[PDB]
Amino acid sequence: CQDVVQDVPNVDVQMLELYDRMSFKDIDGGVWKQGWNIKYDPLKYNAHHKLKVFVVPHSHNDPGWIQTFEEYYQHDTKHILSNALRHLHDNPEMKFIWAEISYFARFYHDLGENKKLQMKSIVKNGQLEFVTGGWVMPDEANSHWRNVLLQLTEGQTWLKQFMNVTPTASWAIDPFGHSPTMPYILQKSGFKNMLIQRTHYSVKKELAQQRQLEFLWRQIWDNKGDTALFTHMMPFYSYDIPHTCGPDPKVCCQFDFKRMGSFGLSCPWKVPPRTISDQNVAARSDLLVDQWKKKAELYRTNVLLIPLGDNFRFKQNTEWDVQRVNYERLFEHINSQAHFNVQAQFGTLQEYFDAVHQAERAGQAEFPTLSGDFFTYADRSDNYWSGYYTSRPYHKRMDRVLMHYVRAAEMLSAWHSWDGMARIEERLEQARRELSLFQHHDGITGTAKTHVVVDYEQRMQEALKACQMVMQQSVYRLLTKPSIYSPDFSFSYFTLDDSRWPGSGVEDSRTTIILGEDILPSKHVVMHNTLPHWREQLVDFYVSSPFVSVTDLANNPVEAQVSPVWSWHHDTLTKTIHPQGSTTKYRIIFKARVPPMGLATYVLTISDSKPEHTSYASNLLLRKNPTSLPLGQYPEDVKFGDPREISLRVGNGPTLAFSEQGLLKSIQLTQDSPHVPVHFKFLKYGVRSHGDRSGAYLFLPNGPASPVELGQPVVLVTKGKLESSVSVGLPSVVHQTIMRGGAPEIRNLVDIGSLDNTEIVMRLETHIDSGDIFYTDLNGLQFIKRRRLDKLPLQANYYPIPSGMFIEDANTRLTLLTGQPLGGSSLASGELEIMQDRRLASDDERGLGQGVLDNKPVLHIYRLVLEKVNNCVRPSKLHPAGYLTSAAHKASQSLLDPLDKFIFAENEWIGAQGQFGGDHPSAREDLDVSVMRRLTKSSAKTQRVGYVLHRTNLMQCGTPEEHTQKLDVCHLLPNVARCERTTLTFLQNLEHLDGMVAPEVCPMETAAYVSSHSS
Ligand SMILES: *[C@@H]1O[C@@H](CO)[C@@H](O)[C@H](O)[C@H]1NC(C)=O
Ligand SMILES: OC[C@H]1O[C@H](O)[C@@H](O)[C@@H](O)[C@@H]1O
Ligand SMILES: [Zn+2]
Repeated sequence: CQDVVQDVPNVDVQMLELYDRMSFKDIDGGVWKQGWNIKYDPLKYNAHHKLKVFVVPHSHNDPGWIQTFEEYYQHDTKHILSNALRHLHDNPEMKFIWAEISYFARFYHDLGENKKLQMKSIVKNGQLEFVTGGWVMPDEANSHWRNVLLQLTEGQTWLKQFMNVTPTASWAIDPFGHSPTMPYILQKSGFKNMLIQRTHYSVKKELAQQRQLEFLWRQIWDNKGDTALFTHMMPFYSYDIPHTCGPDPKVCCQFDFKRMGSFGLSCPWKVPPRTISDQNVAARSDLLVDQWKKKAELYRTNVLLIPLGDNFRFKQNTEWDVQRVNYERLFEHINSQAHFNVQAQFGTLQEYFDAVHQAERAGQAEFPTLSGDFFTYADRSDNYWSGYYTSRPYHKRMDRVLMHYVRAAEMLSAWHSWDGMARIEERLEQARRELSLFQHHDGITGTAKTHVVVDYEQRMQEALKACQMVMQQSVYRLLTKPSIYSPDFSFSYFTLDDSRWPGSGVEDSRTTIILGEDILPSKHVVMHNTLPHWREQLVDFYVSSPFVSVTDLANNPVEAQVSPVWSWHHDTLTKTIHPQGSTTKYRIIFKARVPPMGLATYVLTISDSKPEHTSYASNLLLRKNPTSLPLGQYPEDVKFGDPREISLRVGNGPTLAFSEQGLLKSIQLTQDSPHVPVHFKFLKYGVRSHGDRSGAYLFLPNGPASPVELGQPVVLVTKGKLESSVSVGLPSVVHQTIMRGGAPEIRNLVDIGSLDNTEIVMRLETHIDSGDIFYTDLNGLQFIKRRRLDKLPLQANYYPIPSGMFIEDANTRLTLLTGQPLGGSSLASGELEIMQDRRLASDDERGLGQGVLDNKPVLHIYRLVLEKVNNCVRPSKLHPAGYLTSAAHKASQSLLDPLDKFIFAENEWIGAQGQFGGDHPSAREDLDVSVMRRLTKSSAKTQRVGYVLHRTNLMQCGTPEEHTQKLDVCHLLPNVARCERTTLTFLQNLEHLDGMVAPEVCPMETAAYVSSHSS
């Protein structure tokens, strides 16, 4: 294994380093507004050294944006693909590249058999070429790496089966900034080349000047370079035709032949395209070749890429003809005029890359190495695209919930082969596709139109239901005596119980377990643990009585705590936000202990009076002017008091102090230790009253945030043996700090209401001496060092927080982990902040044509980890990466992959078993089984099960490692006949494994394995 901590990679371009040196001045560069007047030596190309030009036709198709997926498919995309089929069929020299497999599968599935055969033939012969081949072209900021892999696999699996092809070149022209998570996954999935477009205009200018637009992109911790993927960054402002032939869009627009009038398009530079004829071809070629040669100066080989397309292009018949015919006239003249020393043709992306590497292999060019990311994107001036890190946060949170449900459903059902009647494969495919779709750069980003957002939500809700069905059928099968097991595959044996989605105050969706001495004395519940190690976690259920005790299936008592069910109401009468307690239901909380990748059964039993092993939380309502809060049968009376500072300690854990406003003030790690100042504060950003307005994409604050005026909020304190909390009703936020004896859990019920042109931020203020340094993660995969740059505006210092962020000094670290992607920063030494929601009245001129006014209540969840780090082995000052501690990593897992909870849905579960997976290896804490998926249907003689194994890297801080078992995924299922290492998509075998044993992977590495079994 490479050491990912101690060796700083030597790269030609390191993006943090580059950022620190670059000036970012937005000067008018001339016709190339953000560059300079490119000059070239006309003698550079000659008879023995021509410029080879590849014109690559394309059509950018959004799986939802202004219209829904189905709306665009009917109105645009089906016609684009129908016309691509006809035109490439009829014109053997024409070429086309296709990215979005969601649309292609939809199209192909509907084709008659004759047309399917024509399609396969134009793919086989190289005319139509798939680039990337993911279900979508995903967002790279907010997306979890697990979902990037999911959508990639979904599209490429379809492509393999039906098209007999696996793309090795990637095309990402529209995501708003770019992540190194992409080459990480792609290089581990057989890719050899990738292309990106949306990077900061200053970065384009800088890399162009050094001819560093093509580079070997390696991971920030990769000293050796085996992660490297050849990357082509496009140089200009857009992927559109005007910004792809060369530096001058006034000229380039004249070679978009769709802009002459009849298609209702034109050139904003006031010079139209003209039909090419024998009388203008020479002057037209003069102009075009001059653009090409200027573009070529920015790169190192004699092979030039010329994208030809735009959004939903190549729709009409006549469009194909007008582009093709005019370009071919230009090619015939240009190629036959020796003095140009050019050979131009239509090409695909792979053709371009193949030729580039041929040039490379002939000693013609050597490429620079690079590490780092390409956030935060600005396309012009101070217009930084940090708004979409937060936009539509409800759906961002939903993404993470569905992420886990898909994993849990695939894992739980993978243990068995299923009859076709069970419709397991069907339900899983549906869920994978809907989650995959949401990865689109207008999905999770929250940059789609309101009705499109609703469509994504509906699609995700159906996916959730599908996952629930598969999960509960799987639990019933895994925990029932086989000779008793009697499935009705449409029946609900268990209902899922999710405490945090949609969340208390968002939706009353949770069922109460209804017990009574005259109705039902007891209820079986089951916990699932998708993680490959033994796990304890507190779990809660609603019950119709506070007199309930908990046992395991050996009938051993389990210590439990009962608390009231509190809901917060903005009372329009009193104008306060205050809690009401249920008089008919209660929360029972207990510690579940569940095997690695396994299940554990418990029983909740009613009694007449207080059970021996159940305790009751005290409650304290802090408020001037209190009124009574009756709690039905709850055995302990609510106390009242004037607002005051409070202090709480659960277990042996930290002691937390709170202000009289109910907000964290300090954390004391142990009995003796200092009360370390850690203050939560809620603030608000506004919008500019003139100049550019914030929208779904852009964050353009009118200065630093101002404190939310809190008034005298109502604070509710609940104190229990197992769990305590402080909740406070703030304007727009019910803020909750929960304690269970380790790092606190934070929950925000965020309802921005009708507060227009407001962004709500949650800030942490400490005295940690972090200076201008902070760390944020990329796609839940890695943590990257950020440096606050005061030479950049506030919105430029905002970064994606897809899963976590931290600050540290020599001695102390504060880490905030999230259960949802949001935007955030550290705008001053000792601070962390993260945006909660934003409501914007105006459009920000990127095509959406609307503000963001469709906010809905969302339960944000976090863990807050204060640690001493003076004993930790950290990377040197010059290393671009950071690493979590064991505790911070476990905290992230608790948010993203909690125990799943199942309530048995009938009165009696006949043949119930107590446990599943007690013999599963409990693997080292840094290792995860990210994916377990059965890859064959029941009729396959040889069964195959695919596993994705990921190892993170945790800091060595002097905690001795616990004894753990080697995890060999190929022996998790019986009767193994083969173990293969594969690409991460499972589509290519890379290594036949001796002894049928799957090795564990190295820190920061990800491997895939497929075990084969005799049926
Ligand atoms: C898939 O493509 C090829 C491998 O590159 C052929 O070897 C193989 O026959 C093909 N499968 C077909 C054409 O059905
Ligand atoms: O301007 C932002 C915008 O870029 C492109 O035009 C699109 O195709 C969209 O997906 C995206 O939202
Ligand atoms: Zn797009």
